[PDB]
Formats: sequence, C-alpha cells, structure tokens
Amino acid sequence: MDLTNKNVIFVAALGGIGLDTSRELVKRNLKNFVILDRVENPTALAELKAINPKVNITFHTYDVTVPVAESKKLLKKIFDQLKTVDILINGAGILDDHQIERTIAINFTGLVNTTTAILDFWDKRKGGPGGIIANICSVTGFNAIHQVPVYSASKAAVVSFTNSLAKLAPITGVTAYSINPGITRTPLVHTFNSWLDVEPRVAELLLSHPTQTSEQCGQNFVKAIEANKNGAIWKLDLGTLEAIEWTKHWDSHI
Amino acid sequence: MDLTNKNVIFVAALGGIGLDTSRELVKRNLKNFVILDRVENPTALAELKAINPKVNITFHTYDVTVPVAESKKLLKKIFDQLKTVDILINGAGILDDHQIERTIAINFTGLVNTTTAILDFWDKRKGGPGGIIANICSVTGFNAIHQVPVYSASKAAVVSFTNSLAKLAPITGVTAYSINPGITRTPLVHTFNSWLDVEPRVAELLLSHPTQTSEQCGQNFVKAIEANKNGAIWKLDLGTLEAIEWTKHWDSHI
Repeated sequence: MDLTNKNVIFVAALGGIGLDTSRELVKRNLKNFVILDRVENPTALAELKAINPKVNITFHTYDVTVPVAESKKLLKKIFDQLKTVDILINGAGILDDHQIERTIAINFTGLVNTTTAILDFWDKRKGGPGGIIANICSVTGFNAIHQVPVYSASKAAVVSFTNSLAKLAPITGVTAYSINPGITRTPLVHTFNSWLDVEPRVAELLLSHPTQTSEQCGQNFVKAIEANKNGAIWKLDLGTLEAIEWTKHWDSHI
Repeated sequence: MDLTNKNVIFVAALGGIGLDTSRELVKRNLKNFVILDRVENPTALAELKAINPKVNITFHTYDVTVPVAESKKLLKKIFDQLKTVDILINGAGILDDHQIERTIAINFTGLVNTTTAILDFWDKRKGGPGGIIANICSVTGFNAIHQVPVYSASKAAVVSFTNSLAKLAPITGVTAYSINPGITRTPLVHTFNSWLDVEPRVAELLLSHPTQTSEQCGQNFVKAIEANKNGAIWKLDLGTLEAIEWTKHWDSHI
C-alpha cells in the first residue's frame, strides 16, 4: 500500500509510540494528516510540520471517552473538508491499573466507539467507499502482564475486536489489523501503577529484560501499515515485525 | 473441593445458565448461598429453596455497574453476617451489541470491580484468608463470534483478567479460574442484536449447529468448581468439560 497522497486520521498521534510513528508517517508524503488528541502539544506539532511541510497537518481536540454521537459530529466535519479518509489509526491508551474505569473507557470502549462512528461514513452497505483501520493494541493482549491485569485485559479485548472487524470486511468494506508493540522505551517516564499494588516495581522489572527503541517500533509500525494485510495481528517486539497466528479453540461456523 | 458446608456468593445466579448452575449447586449442601442480582425472581428463588431446604438462601439486590465503594458496602454486610465466604461466582452478563457501553460495563468492568471489592476482605496481605473466584466468561473469549464483536471482546477481556488473577494467587491468596460455556439453549428468548446489524440472524444461524443443554452446562459447571484448579480455563462445550491451554505468544519475563 502506497501512502503517497493518502488522507490519514490518527487518534493519539502525539503520545508514546504514536509520536515516533507519526514522524515516520509524515515522511511518506501524505496529503492530509489529521491528529485527534485530548491534549494539545504545540512542540510535537511544530516538529511534524517541519519534517515534511508538503503534508497538510491539522489537529482537532478529541476525547475518546465522548459518546459516539459526539465522535460522529467531529468526523462529519473532517470528511466534509477531506471528502475522503483512507486510514484511521486508533492509538489512544493509558496504563494505570489504579484507574480501572478510565483504563477500560480509553483502551477498549473508546476504540470501539470511534470505530463505530467512522463506519457511518465508510460502510459499503450505506454506499460508503470502505476503509482501513489500524488498531494499536499491545502484546499484553496476547499474554498479560498479570501485575497490570486491567490494562492487559483491555488490550486482549481490542485484539479480539480487531480480529472481528477483519472478518466483517466483506460486509462493511472496512479492513482492519492490529499493531501490538512489545516493551518499548517510549513512555517518557517509567512508573505505572499495578492493580491493588501487587507489584510496585513492574516498570523497573520490565526494563530489566530485552526491549526495543521507540524508533524501531515506529519504523515497523509504518511497515505494517504499508503491508496492508487485513486481519493481520502484528507483533512489534525487539525491533522486529512479525504476524502471529491466533489459536483456534472454538469456531462459530458463521 | 467438597462444597459441603461452604459459603458461596453468586452474582447473577437467577439468569441463563446461572439458574441451572444454581440448581446443581444447592444440591451440594452449601451452608449459605448468597444470590446477588439486579431484580429478584421469586419463582426461581422459591424453586431453589424447595430443592434443598437445608441450605440458607439469601438474596440481595445488586447492580454490577455500581462503583466499587458501593460493592464494598454490600459485601461488608454479607461478611459481617456470614463471617467467611469460600467462593465468589461472577456471572453477570448481557448480549446485545446495540448496547456498546452497557455490554462492556456489565461483562467486563462490573466483574473487575466486584473482584476488586472482595479482595478487600480476602487479600492475605491484609490478613485476609484468601478465597476462590469463578468467573463465568464464554468461548467467544477465545475466538469471537465476529457478528457480536463487542460482546466477544468483553469476554476476551475477562478470560485475560481471570488468567492474571490466577497468577497473582501466591500474592493475594485468591485463586481463580474461568468457566467458558459454548453455545447453549439457556437464554429463554433467542434473538440478539449484532453490531451495526451486520447479521440480524446470528441466533438463528448459531442454533443451526451442535449445541448443548442448559442442564449439561450446569452439571459441568459444578464439576469445574469441585475440580478447584487455579488458573484453569474451562471450556463447557457440547456437554463436555475440558481445560484448554492458552497459547504463549509473548512472555513478559516477570
């Protein structure tokens, strides 16, 4: 998939691995790069524009926790200006098991709602042109870091949801795949809260094992996008890009 | 594990497979059987007491969507009266992908919060005696019914959360395992809403393949409880009871 002249919407582009992914994306000569984030980041925005002035970069304040009606309102405005949107990247996320409700609302519910909102413009059943959805999940969605069970569980949910989205492609015209980074040194400062404080040294311990750089992840992130494989479960761990096969324990046959 | 003289709390005992599971449980001569559900079902309550008058059956109105503080309040009342609680069964659930927020709040968030609430009385770190948690999930937690992606995703979340709970046992003293029923004829009315109506005939189609009876599931449910295997991922499909092995795609090393 050629990203040249493509219109992309990136939710939470200015955070964590999102920034390094954004840096790589803008280098691909996109036509429009729409960033939707809850918090304004003038510095990051300035850097991106400086990387490739050719790309039209616009920022819109967006809280993934708002109702679907709210998201449809904002998306309508964007589709009105761009006419078309080729890819949507859902990258909102939080890691803090002391915030149970918020973790689920941001990592799981918000992703599902934003996806549900855009389907209103992309659903081929409604005469839409279809589209592509790239969901940023996590390797914890495969096998949890049991010390942060809520975060891990919310990610397992998105890995499943994304897998389902891909299977619905023939009906909606919307393809999808998940991007699952392993442990990376992207969160500016490492120190997250474990559920019921079962392990206050989780960050410290995790960093005691092989990790990957934020840049290594960003580059593989774009490579996965260009691969454009519907239903792919991409694992971005230790600087490599690999598609894992989901084990089949049960089938619905439909 | 002998259920004789045991004190059990069952969230959503009067619904779906919960009723047939409750019928089998009461036959095991429990000391106290505490049912926590949204609305009382007099007929079901009357039937259970009639099955084994020896068991003290109590019902308390409970909405899993309430804050953890609220759950701690109710649980405190129960523990004060009973003194000890041996097992907690989280069986609240809803299947309706037209209700995105509610599905996640009931199937995922509520289970996590009730679990978080009881740990206040069971955490060995707080001098608690530990305990056992049986989470009713679903085979859709392994592999989704993509037509109801939100429901399936919420279940994948609980399968993950339960797996994490089990790994924390050495720290909390609380063991846990998941009960995952396959397609069963327990929901009185069969006709659920698919996400964005991708398939309005999901129920019809699902019932066109091999299923199991509500009673078959209930009996295997109790057998799983008696097996008392921490970290077990029980699959109750087609009348059988089997423990599946979760694939290790990634290792946190911690």
